[PDB]
Amino acid sequence: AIADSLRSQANTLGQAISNGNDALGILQTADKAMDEQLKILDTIKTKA
Amino acid sequence: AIADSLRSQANTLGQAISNGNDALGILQTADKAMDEQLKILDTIKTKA
Repeated sequence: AIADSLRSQANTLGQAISNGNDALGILQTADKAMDEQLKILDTIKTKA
Repeated sequence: AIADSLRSQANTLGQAISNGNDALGILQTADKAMDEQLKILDTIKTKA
């Protein structure tokens, strides 16, 4: 029983790592996207 | 955040330099144009 609980928990954590990596990918994409908007706003202010 | 604020300030100042140079050109043009009016007025007084 203990070994089965530990196996279930180990599999759950091995999947949680992948969930975390997916969240990392999404957030990195979002930030690297925001970078260009920052540069564009800088350009707008310079033109003004 | 600070890096972007300072980049915005650097770009704004770099454009302000060009605005100042344009103002300098305009004022120099106006003054060197007034010079001939001064000489003409001198000539008019001499003829009177």
